[PDB]
Amino acid sequence: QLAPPVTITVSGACGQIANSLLFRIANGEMLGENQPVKLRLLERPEAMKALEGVKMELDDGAFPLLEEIYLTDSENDAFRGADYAILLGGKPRGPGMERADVMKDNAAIFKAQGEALNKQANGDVLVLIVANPANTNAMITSANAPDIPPENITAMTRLDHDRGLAQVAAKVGCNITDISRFAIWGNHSATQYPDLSFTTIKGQWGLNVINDEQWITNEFIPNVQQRGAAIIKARGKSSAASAADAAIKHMHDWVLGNSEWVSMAIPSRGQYGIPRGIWCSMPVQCFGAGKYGVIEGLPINSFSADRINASVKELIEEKKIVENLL
Amino acid sequence: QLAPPVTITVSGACGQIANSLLFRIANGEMLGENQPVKLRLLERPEAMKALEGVKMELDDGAFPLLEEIYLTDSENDAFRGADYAILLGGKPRGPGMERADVMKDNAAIFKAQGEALNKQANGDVLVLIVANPANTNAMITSANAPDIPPENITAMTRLDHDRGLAQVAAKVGCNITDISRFAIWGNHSATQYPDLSFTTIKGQWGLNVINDEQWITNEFIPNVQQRGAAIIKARGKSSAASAADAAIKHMHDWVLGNSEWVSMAIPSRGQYGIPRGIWCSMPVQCFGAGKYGVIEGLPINSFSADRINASVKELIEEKKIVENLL
Repeated sequence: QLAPPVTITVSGACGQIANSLLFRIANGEMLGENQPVKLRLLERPEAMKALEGVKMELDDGAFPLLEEIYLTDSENDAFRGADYAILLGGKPRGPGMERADVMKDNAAIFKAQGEALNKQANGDVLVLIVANPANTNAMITSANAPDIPPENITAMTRLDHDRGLAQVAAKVGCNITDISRFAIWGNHSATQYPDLSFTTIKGQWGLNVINDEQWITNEFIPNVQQRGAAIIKARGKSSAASAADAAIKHMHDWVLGNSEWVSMAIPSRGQYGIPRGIWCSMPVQCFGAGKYGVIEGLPINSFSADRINASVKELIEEKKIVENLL
Repeated sequence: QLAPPVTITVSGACGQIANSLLFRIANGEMLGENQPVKLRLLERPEAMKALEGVKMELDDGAFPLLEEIYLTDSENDAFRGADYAILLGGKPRGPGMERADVMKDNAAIFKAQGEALNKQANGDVLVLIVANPANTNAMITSANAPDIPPENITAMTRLDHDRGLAQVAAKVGCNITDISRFAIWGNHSATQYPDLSFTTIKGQWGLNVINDEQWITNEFIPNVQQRGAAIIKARGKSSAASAADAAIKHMHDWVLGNSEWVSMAIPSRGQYGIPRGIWCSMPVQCFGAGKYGVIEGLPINSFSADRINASVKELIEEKKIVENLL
């Protein structure tokens, strides 16, 4: 009854996001209760002693679906035969690191990983970029993997998306499943556009707070853009558990499908006039098996076009900063 | 299609174990995909600002099954209407505290929580004790909860159990599902007895290292007893993620059943001649719906009897130390 195993490479495997992510792959949640998995865990050389501890805890989960745990600091070894890749590792923005230097340092990392992905992974591999700057990191990866269809490399805006649903559910007082047709446009950043223009709350066709453009502009959109900062202020650490959760959902829907709109940062083919060659978050329907399609037919009003353009502006700017490494 | 909601109280809800546990409750893994959940999260007064961050991250999971998140620093408020309680919170060893103080101070915590549970929780509540000293904490909880059936309060040895399963699988090279009839006897401590006396491995009928009593004594048992120290040495932190995993598995099997032997620390009714009035880990079958039964009929050899007696001795000594909280 079990399918043949699939292989998942995860970088940054020693981090806090991996600490939540990996158990929810090994438990069968990400890919399904009948899908055995092999983990290829990649870390920096100096973190290899700690990565052995990660393997120990995963073994100590006694997971029936986990057929193998491979540890390495070699990206070529990591991506061998990979069916799926979740790229958590990158260079974080530290105090007094210039924005362009962080973008370029990460460009070199995702250039190397794109090259390794192209050489070593399976032909149909799906790659998810979590590490920031995600959209640009995804673009750099694809530019350096000419044999991977660009659409099989996406960046995660799913946490923004889910944070938006959570704001709506709290404001309206509904269940999560009552919300339909929500989307994040643009960059995984503070310029993102959380878009309520087409959103519906089940049964609610009349007076509803999500129609209130004053609430949208002054509360909803800024609350979603700054949600990461609020959690840091409350907990003193960044939102590792919800980021891993968003990664799980992104991959699960990508592989198994989801009838609802979800957000993914995807290669722009000019949908809605979005400039080509950038990765940009859009409303998509995931049909499963790695196939998705941008939601078609949406009229974009001028308030939306303004907001989307602000995020497209930042993505173009990011691309120019790393443009000599493509 | 959805069941009526159940309420789960979790103490120590800001800790590292909770950070992994709560998302694997909210996702429907612990209790089933069609069982809505309400979380009542308990912390110390000084951690309430951080606990708001926990709620924020869980909301950002956009979990359809998570109907409510209630936060409090009051044990009376926390356990109101509880159907389930997972007790992670306790007092770690700190300045001025000897081993006896660790037992007595935690007994005082669990005397208070058993009192609150008895008063506030629903009549069929199932209580899982994770905080150390687990067996003794559970015993104190039950002694101070006269209207809760003692079998509805257990202490967690599932992580010891799963660690043994991983040692077998690594040494023998089999799948986790190939292993049957394994159990942990005694205290959740270094005196535990990981018992291979009845274990089977699918397909392996001849020479096999789990028959070798010297390997059991010199490697397997100490590796299982000292596994927590090994993870701390490798990672620099304790094994929060796998302890949360064991708690999910313990509660899941308690409620939904499991055809394999699992280990739980349960009130002794004299099974295998074990003294009454202590909580002691035994091989059990979880039939689901809160009901479990000790595996009956097992012939206990002299090596096993010696080891079990050593852990019973420790449990009795622990009970005498905290006897004034009965």
